[PDB]
Amino acid sequence: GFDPFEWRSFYFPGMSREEAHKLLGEPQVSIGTFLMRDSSRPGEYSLTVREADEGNAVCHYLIERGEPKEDGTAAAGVKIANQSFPDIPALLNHFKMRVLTEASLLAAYKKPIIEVVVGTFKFTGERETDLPFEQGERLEILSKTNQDWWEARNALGTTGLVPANYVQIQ
Repeated sequence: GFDPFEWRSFYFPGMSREEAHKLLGEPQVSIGTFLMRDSSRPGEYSLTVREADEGNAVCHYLIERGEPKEDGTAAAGVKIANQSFPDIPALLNHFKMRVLTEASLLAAYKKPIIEVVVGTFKFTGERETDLPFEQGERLEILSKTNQDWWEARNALGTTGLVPANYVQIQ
């Protein structure tokens, strides 16, 4: 289960092919899990999908944006395969029931959690990549980026850097 209009949630700005291939290759990830990210073709997006456990395990799809209709009445269409779709919701829904190479879109990728912390001090942040949080607030750590700063996710799903020392591991 996934909602093809929350697609903006399964999009990971900044993640490379290789990153996604590594995240989706992990062995506890199930068939039909997928995410979206910047394609390495300038300007485009790609879909990365865990499609089998033996043989080729992860597939990558280029999604090509059309030009919008001059009219000014457009919304550029999106293309994957030879299959065109007036947008992304529709594209993503089509592949719930049809196969990509060996599988079908089933659940959106979430990074798994390696710590539950509760924050011991309000953090307001200094960089746009930081995650602000209140003293007492519960957060899921997903990655220990360096010694003093870790990647965290909050109840609403937003991610960024918190200071290790402003949080208390459970």
